[PDB]
Formats: sequence, structure tokens, C-alpha cells
Amino acid sequence: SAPILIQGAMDVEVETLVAALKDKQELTVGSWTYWQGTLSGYPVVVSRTEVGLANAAAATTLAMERFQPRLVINQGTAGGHDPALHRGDIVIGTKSFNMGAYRSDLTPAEQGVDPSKWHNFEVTMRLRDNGKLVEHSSFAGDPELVGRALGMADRYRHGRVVPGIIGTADEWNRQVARINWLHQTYQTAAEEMETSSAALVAEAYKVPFVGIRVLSNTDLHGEEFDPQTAIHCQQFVIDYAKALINGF
Amino acid sequence: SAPILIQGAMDVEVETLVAALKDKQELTVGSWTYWQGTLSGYPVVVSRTEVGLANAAAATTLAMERFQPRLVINQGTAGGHDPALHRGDIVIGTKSFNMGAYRSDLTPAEQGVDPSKWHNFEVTMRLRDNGKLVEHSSFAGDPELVGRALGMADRYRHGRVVPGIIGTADEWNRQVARINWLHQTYQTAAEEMETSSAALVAEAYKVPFVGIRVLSNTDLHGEEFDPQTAIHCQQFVIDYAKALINGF
Ligand SMILES: Nc1ncnc2c1ncn2[C@@H]1O[C@H](CSCC[C@H](N)C(=O)O)[C@@H](O)[C@H]1O
Ligand SMILES: Nc1ncnc2c1ncn2[C@@H]1O[C@H](CSCC[C@H](N)C(=O)O)[C@@H](O)[C@H]1O
Repeated sequence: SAPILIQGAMDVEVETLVAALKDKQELTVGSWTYWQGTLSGYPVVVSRTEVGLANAAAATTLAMERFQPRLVINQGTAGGHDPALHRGDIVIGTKSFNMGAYRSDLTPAEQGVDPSKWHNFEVTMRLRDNGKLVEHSSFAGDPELVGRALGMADRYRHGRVVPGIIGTADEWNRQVARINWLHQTYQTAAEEMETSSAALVAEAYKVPFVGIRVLSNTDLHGEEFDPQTAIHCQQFVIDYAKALINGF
Repeated sequence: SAPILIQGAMDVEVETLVAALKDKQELTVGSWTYWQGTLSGYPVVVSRTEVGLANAAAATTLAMERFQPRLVINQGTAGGHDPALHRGDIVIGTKSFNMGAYRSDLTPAEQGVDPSKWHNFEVTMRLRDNGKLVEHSSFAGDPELVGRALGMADRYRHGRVVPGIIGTADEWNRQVARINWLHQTYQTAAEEMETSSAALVAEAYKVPFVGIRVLSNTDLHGEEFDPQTAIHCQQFVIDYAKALINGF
């Protein structure tokens, strides 16, 4: 009875999921729409989160309060950070983190601006549990959920399914030198704008979480946005959810 | 009666507020704690949001769902961006925005990294209203709430009270050239890590919102963190809330 929550930011990242639901009921609260239905006879809630960290955290929190899901799959599109990956490849998030969180040391105006000196600002991922502070430098994908997606790699026929680190920021980077620096510094597979924020809320509520992201683009190979990748990602995630459901 | 919601991120930014409440009870869900009580006999909820955009959005959303407040005051400490301002001055947020949101045009690796080319990525503040996309390049503080705070300026005993733009980011900037660039580009009064995120959720729920921030520090004048500013801000906010309550 507790539903599986499946998230996407954009319309193109959720409409295939929504079409797969049986006996759909729609709910909109604030800026956030949910479709409550079934897959393989089991309750599933699809959430259109809108874009970015604030939207992701709001949409996830609202879903926790309204639906009490048993697990969360956050999915959608991303941009490549690892040169080994191409448009259409899918990253299963071994961990996600707030890549956009920056703290910098004091420098006078004369020294200019140097982002290579900025440090990851981990307080942005700090939480409390029963009122006690718990530090986080990243959020691990639930390792069984991660393993399951990797084991199903053969069922995805539009690229490779690989484990990787998902870097979350309110950013779309197209300065290739910046992408390279972020990859070298944080070992990122891909960048996007929601995962670690949804993951933060899932950790606060102690609900298993996994991020699943297709590269819709990568400037490391001159590969521009292809909307079909979002559809292919949802097809894989439907299969994945159905497998989980067969298991329940 | 629908409560006034008053927010602060850190313990030092809420303990004075909490001490002011009568007939309290303390509620924690996930990572977020709320104190429900009364000020001047009127219901008030004090929220400890924890730090950063994801936490602010989660804490605000959770408060909307649990308490349905009639208005939101987000307050706490900030770092100066405007050279005219000093530690202890209070900024009333005429608007707040996601200063950390960055989009850049394509540049090849050989051109390196140039943050002066990172433009504000407005999609991070885009919402939906009854299913329809609504752009936001910032969130205006409720203008009557803003005006009221400005009208009470001479009731603040420890510095100026000024209107200004609040720049929200998962960042603590201490590169003075970077502070200067953000101020020149966005006309920011001060920087902090929650306001526009809480504001985004308040806009989605159509609940009046105002940000009230004291400068606890500014590297434009070599003024390091002073925790007493946080206490002073809360005293001003209590006075302000009591004024609204008298009005109800
Ligand atoms: N290269 C990239 N960098 C950052 N986010 C990316 C990305 N590629 C895809 N994304 C994801 O896709 C969305 C991009 S922002 C949305 C842009 C789109 N034109 C619109 O108006 O809706 C975000 O949800 C983000 O998580
Ligand atoms: N100069 C500044 N830049 C960004 N945020 C600032 C700031 N000065 C104060 N803040 C605010 O104060 C908090 C700083 S991060 C918290 C740091 C503190 N040492 C701790 O561990 O709890 C954030 O909530 C932020 O909104």
C-alpha cells in the first residue's frame, strides 16, 4: 500500500510515466502536480517537481506529507561531466551532492575572482535527526536500489547504464573548462538541478532514494539536447518500477 | 486563527523568538522543528529551517502543510553586499532572488572559466499556477509588509533599517571582488542562503512573505561575525509581529 514516488522536473520528463499509470487521480498543491495511480496493480505517485533545488525540495516534502511513499525514484535528464559518457547513457547515482554549494576564503578586491579556490559548502547538506545535527557531504543512493538498476542494464537499449556521481546545482554549465574542473575535482558523471535536494528530503524522512539520470546532452562531445532521451529514461524507469513491484 | 510563521535557520537565529512565545509545544518532523505558541495572545509558529535553499524550501513547505500560516516572516543574519551598509544594519527585502542560479553560453576548454559570463538562471524561480507556467526573476516582499517594517525603522535600537535586495545562494562569498561584482550586477544589499527559497514556496502557496535580515558580517568593512546581531534582529521582528497582531 505505500506508493513508490517517481519524480521528474519537466513535462517531457513525466508525461510517459503519467501515461503508464492506471486509474489516475490528479492533485495540485501550490506549484506542484501529482498523479496518483497504479503500475502492475501497485500504487505509484508521479510528481512533476519543476526545476531546481528549491522546487525539488518543496515537491519532495509535499509528497512525503501527502503520500508517505515507501521509496523515491528521482529521474530525468542531465549534462555529461565524464568524457567517457555520451548522450543517451544513463547514470545510476551511487551518490548525489550539492555541487553548487560554495564557500570561499577572504581575498581583497585586488586579487579578483577565482572559482578554483571555492570549497564545497557542506553545511547545505547538514540535517537534524531527532533534533541532533547530522553532517552529510553527499547522499548515497540506496545501494540495493542502485544495484537493481545496474542489474537491469541489459534491458535499456539506447545507451549504457553506469554507476556514477550526480552533481546537483542550480546551474547549467556550458563552459567546458568549468565542466572539466568540476569533473576533476568531484569525480562527477553528470550535472543536473534536483537530485541531491530531493535526496536531502528523502534522508530527512528516512525513505530509500535512488537517482536515475539520462544524459540528454554533453558539451564534452558536442552533443546537443535530444528530448527523446527523456522518454527513453522514463521507459527504463517504468520497467525498473515494475520489477520492484513484482518483488513486493 | 491562522498563525504568523517566523523562520530562522540557526539556533542563534530562533532562540530569542522561541523564548518570547507563551504556551509552547515543540514539533519535529523529519529534519525540521517548529515551536507553536502565542505572541500577544495570537498564534505564532517559529520554524528552525536549517541552512540553505533545499532546507528552506522543505521547512517552508512542511509549515504550509501543517500550519497553514496567514503570512511568513523569514529572518536571520546575512553578509553585506552594499558598501553603504554595516554589521547591525537590517535589510527589508523589497525583493529576493536566487543569486546562485547560473547559466552560461558554450565556451571551449581553451577559454578557461569566466564567472562574469554566468548569468542568472531564472528557470530556478519559475513556478506553475493552476497548471500554467509563471516566470519569476525575483520574489517581491509583500509591499505592505515591507512598508510596515520600514515605517518601524526608528524602533530598531541597533542600526539602520533599509529597503534592499536580498541575494540568496548556497554560498558564503568572501572574495571581495566577487561580492563587488554581485552587488554591481544585481544591486544586492546582502547575501544569505534561505530567503528566495522560502519566498518561492510562499509564492506557490500565495501566502504574503517578507524577508528581514540583519548584517552579522561584511567583508566590505572587515566586520567579522557578531552573534549579537541575530538576537537584535529577533527583537525587532518580535516588535514587528506584535504590531501586525495588534492590527488583526
Ligand atoms: N546540462 C545540464 N545542466 C544542468 N541541468 C540539466 C542539464 N541537462 C538537463 N538538465 C536538467 O533538465 C532541466 C534543465 S533547466 C530546464 C530548461 C528547459 N528549457 C525548460 O524551460 O523547461 C533541469 O531540471 C535539470 O535538472
Ligand atoms: N555572509 C553570508 N553569506 C551567506 N550566508 C550568510 C552570511 N552571513 C550569514 N549567513 C546566513 O547564516 C547561515 C550561514 S551558514 C551557517 C554557519 C554556521 N557556522 C553553522 O554551522 O550553523 C545561513 O543560514 C545564511 O543564510
